[PDB]
Amino acid sequence: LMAQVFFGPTYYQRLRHMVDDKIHARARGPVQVLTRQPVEGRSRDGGLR
DNA sequence: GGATTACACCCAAGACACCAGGCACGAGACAGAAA
Repeated sequence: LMAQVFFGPTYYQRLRHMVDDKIHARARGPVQVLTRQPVEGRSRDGGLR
């Protein structure tokens, strides 16, 4: 490489936010009883606002 | 006095008519009583 590279060990930490705990998709599913709109929440297979 | 103060998303945790008191149906036990 034409440019030299800064290089060495550094202390890194893994945070709790992982993509597989955030990915969510919905085509159709449960709806609220009062308004008949998609429910809220990824855990409940909800929709996006 | 009244009304309103960004958007979206995640998760977890604790509460949601309880109750008590007066009225009914059925039953059964221990004591009455003739023999």
